[PDB]
Amino acid sequence: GALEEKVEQLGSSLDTLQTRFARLLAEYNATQMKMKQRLSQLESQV
Amino acid sequence: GALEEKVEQLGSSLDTLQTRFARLLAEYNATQMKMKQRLSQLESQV
Amino acid sequence: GALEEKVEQLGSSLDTLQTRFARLLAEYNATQMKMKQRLSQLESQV
Repeated sequence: GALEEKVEQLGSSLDTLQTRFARLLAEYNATQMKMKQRLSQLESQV
Repeated sequence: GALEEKVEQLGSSLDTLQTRFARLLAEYNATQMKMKQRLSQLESQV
Repeated sequence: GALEEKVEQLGSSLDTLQTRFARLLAEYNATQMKMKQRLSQLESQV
């Protein structure tokens, strides 16, 4: 019924969010490396 | 009833986190662009 | 029953994600401040 439906909805929503969070964490960690590299380079230059 | 309320609280906590995650994602993507541009302009200036 | 048990599993998963997200958001904000400052120092210096 209504409750079983909402629980199913919540299940699928949480699954989606888990995947999107995993993507963001990984990209954030990856881009952060290159950004720090570029800043460090410029600072050693000036 | 008890279960209905646990499911309510679960839905409301999940909604809050989805909204928070959506904002962080958009901000991350936005600041990545700005910062990369600011870096490019410094790299050329040096 | 199976419904109450799915609800309890979802609650545990969400709580874990909430904590992981709080960790990510906090470090994102902190590193953003620092990156901005570094950029602005570099721009000041040319």
